[PDB]
Amino acid sequence: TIDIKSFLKPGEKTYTQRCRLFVGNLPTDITEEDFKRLFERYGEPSEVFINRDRGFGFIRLESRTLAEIAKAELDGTILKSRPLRIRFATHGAALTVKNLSPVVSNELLEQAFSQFGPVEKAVVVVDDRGRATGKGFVEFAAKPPARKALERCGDGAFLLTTTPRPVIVEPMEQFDDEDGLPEKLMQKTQQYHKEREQPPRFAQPGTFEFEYASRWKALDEMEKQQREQVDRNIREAKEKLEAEMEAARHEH
Amino acid sequence: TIDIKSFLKPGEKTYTQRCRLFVGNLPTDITEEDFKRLFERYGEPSEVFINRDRGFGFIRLESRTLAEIAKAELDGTILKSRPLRIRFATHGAALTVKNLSPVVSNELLEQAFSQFGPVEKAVVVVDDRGRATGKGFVEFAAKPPARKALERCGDGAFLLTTTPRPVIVEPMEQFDDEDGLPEKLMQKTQQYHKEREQPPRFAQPGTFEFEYASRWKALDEMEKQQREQVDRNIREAKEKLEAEMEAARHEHQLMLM
Repeated sequence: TIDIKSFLKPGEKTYTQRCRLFVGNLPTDITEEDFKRLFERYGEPSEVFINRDRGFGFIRLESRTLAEIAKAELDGTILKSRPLRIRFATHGAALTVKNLSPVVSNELLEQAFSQFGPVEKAVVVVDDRGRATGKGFVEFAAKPPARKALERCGDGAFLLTTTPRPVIVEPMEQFDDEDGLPEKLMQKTQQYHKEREQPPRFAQPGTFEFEYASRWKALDEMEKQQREQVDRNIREAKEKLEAEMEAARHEH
Repeated sequence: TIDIKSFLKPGEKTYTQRCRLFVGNLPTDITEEDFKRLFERYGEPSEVFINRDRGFGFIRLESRTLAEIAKAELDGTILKSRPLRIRFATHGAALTVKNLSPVVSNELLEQAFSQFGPVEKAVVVVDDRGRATGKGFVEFAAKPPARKALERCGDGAFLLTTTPRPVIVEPMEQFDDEDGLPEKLMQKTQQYHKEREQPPRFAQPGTFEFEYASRWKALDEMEKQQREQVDRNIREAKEKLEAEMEAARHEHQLMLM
């Protein structure tokens, strides 16, 4: 048994879109007041929406952790004989930013993206040593500023620094690193059954499997070599352009 | 104010490396009992390590959520006039797995990797549609089983399915999507200052800035074209290998009498 208050993370803004909890399998008689009542224990709600005919509703909570608690506690709970379906409503307004200068901080990224509309969170992604990857993410309070940000940065050249290095803005690709692929959600097809016939094993040298797997390892090596060759060519091209343009900087 | 118990997520293993906290700036007089005492409120710890001379230690809590709570509550707390530094311990035994068949589940990936040693968690990564990406991760309880898995899968061909599609095992690249790049950790060099001179803005068509930024957009387009050319080379090579291996399957089978 334990008590806490304010499960907010340092630097986490309140009532973010990450705290948007979709609610499914609600009774048809559901009122907006009864819907709010269900989540009473998770503090003051926000962005309450209910589709009475469809039996689903959008709610939002103070922090990501309260939304995870509400989901953990309430998912499967029985309301008017039906088990509730509780999940998160996927961040439409999320963006992945690339081609960031190493001097761009979380603060500068937020400052820049705020030109498009209100920013919930902006993060410059760092590696294990704590050095900038050149990638970051920007989450807006609403979808119209994120679309504005996406469209304007795609057509025009958005610069964060003095050097005209344009920022690459793409929608954030949503991936689940928690639930993944459970056996219960996986269909037991005749292909599943044929592929799982042979257990996990090391391919034995000399065998047909080993020969095929050696060829696949060699193909993976060629892919790695070619991809590294592309990374190298991109660097040679950037070094030969910035050596021409800094000279051409004296044309007009 | 709110009450809960067992902040464990569905299918989350207890006391994993994801529950491990690094604790720094501890008093030199710190005893192992006093260290445990500090975290009393977060339930029973499994794993307690303290380096008294260096003023740091490790503690492992039951769930990821309890470790987040302990960190949120205790980071910066004053002990014998010094503020405590509490951070998640970087996972020392996490691996990224690639070239997974679409029929590989979290359970099969765990089952497979457990051959190398105890697995804390194994996840088959899925997209927004809930379809397999072909990528996954495996976190071991300790570094020796992770190294064994890395070495053995690199030299040999580890297969998870009937079809001899080998699994690609690499150390998991550690990236922080929470703290990122704070201004306080960023050095205020001449270059930082020179780069921050001009504010964020749209490059105006016709200008020198726009011409340079258009050339950078064209370089990003060359990267896309080259990477698509690699994808094409790989499809052609895979088609070639498959034909050759159907012929080699017949050869292998016909050798046996």
